[PDB]
Amino acid sequence: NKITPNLAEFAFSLYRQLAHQSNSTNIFFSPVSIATAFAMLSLGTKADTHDEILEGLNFNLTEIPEAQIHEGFQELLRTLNQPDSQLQLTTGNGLFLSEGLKLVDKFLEDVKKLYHSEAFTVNFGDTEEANKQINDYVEKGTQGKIVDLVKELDRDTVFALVNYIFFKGKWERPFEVKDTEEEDFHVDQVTTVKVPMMKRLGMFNIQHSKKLSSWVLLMKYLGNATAIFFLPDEGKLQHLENELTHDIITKFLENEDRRSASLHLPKLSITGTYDLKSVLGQLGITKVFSNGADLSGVTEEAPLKLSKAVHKAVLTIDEKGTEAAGAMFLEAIPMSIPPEVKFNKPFVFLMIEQNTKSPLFMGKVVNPTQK
Ligand SMILES: C[Si](C)(C)CCCS(=O)(=O)O
Repeated sequence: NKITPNLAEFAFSLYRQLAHQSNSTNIFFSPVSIATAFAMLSLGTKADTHDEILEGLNFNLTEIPEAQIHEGFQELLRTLNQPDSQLQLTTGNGLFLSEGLKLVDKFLEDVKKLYHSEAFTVNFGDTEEANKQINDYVEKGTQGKIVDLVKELDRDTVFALVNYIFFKGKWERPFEVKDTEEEDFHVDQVTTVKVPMMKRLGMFNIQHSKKLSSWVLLMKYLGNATAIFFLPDEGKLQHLENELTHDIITKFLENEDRRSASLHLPKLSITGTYDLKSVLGQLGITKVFSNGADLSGVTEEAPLKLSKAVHKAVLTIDEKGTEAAGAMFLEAIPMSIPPEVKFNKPFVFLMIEQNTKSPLFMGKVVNPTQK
């Protein structure tokens, strides 16, 4: 897991930027899917264009050889696409290139073989039809969960990147639907809204952190992933966001102790849609989106730049995530008063791949029913 510390720093860099833009919008994105897509794209770039991308993903190119970077991403893709996988993770990356371009076979080989991604040729001379084919690809890739992703292409587009990911996990220890009820969610210190709130009494991997001034809950999904929820103390949301570090997360993941608690956790259906040209440009990735881009690994003779780049991530959290009966189990609950831990005010969360400890998702809920 040589690249996991880098992915974690990329997740935090990207989160802190998005959190700076607006503090009153839900956030949800996939550090892994974005980083994988641009590590892949770098295989078609050279010199400064190439270095900017990998440096913008938090790789210090004076310290880590590039071979270890791509080997880390490929080993990560190997775990996320295992056939027998209950994790049910739907992600894709689509490269849409002008059909008039003479493409380098090596790049198309690396895209398909090394990164198991998709590259298409489109007539960008028909802007509306190209837009439709881009949206149809995403819509088909998500069986209709993500529709009308790209809303506008500029006439001069010759190369577009769409990165999508949809996740609805199945809890190893699920909630009972009968126990879900409408509860208050404190959007601020004097204001509440009603939201569907799951609840369960059980033995949870839960603790209060003095360092983070937050409750920290870890819940495992069927498959190879764990959700980490951070509930900041009154007035500590910003402190929480500032103090998160990869080392702090690792310590939580290594703790397996469980304690009784009465957990209240909102059902969630949230999405995040980001213009990666804008967002990654704030992290230093600019030349690949500019006329000066060195994409000679993609096409040798003609100029090229990445004109459009979008990420959309969709999250569903509910009681079971499936209609099938799960494996039954019994937890031994002591008779002492369980703490009441209610995720009923803004909180942060992170989903981690158990094998690599990579950050599959990161987000913030400011209002579950915001839209
Ligand atoms: C939490 Si409240 C009802 C004062 C703002 C809701 C606006 S929106 O999310 O519907 O855009």
